[PDB]
Amino acid sequence: GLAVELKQSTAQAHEKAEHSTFMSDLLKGRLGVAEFTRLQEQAWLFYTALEQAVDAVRASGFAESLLDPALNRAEVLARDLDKLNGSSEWRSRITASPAVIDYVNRLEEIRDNVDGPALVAHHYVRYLGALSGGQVIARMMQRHYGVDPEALGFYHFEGIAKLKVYKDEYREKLNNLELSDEQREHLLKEATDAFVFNHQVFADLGK
Ligand code: HEM
Repeated sequence: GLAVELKQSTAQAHEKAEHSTFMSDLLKGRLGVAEFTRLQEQAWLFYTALEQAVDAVRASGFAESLLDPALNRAEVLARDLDKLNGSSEWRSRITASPAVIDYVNRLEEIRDNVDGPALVAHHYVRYLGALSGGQVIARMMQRHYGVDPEALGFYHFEGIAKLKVYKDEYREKLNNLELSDEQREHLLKEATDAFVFNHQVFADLGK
């Protein structure tokens, strides 16, 4: 089924994502809140773009029940960044890394083409990933760097009580999606590309 096929086809990329030099250093306590803050800045840029694409696709009527607006991160991230940076100064300073420009450009293409199958792939990669190991990341930013849980709002999905049931139900929605063979292959290819973008984001953050 689709949920299982997405996991297996991106398993080796997810393992490569655990081990990027930036994320590895970040999670082991080698960097700092500054570096976490740079990550979240780039994440605000690509979550903002992804969420426009999600809005487009949901409005078209494709995968509507999967595209839960409580998942939206961009506003919560902006609130986290206001706290991390001390003010709203950041919205006029931050610029997209080249990795992020590529990623945003693909999400904007998916938005404008209202490409349901591609959007779902990216939604899976971003949102199921954040729901799944996000707690791990938040815990380490508190443990290693003393970040206030109030500035880790991205990792709380306010509005979700029972997370484990939410994740199981998300995978059921994936499995229940009406897809032709070309739509399924396009989705799976896209999910692989999503991990490729994310790996280059971390590479640029590392540079
Ligand atoms: C490129 C950055 C990352 C992305 C895009 C990502 C994405 C994902 C996705 C999509 C899943 C769900 C897989 C599935 O169940 O089908 C997942 C699960 C998981 N993630 Fe990540 N992840 C990333 C980084 C990390 C990091 C740095 C860790 C820390 C070790 C981590 C820990 C986990 C764990 C433990 C799971 C549990 C497996 C599962 O629920 O299937 N992830 N991630």
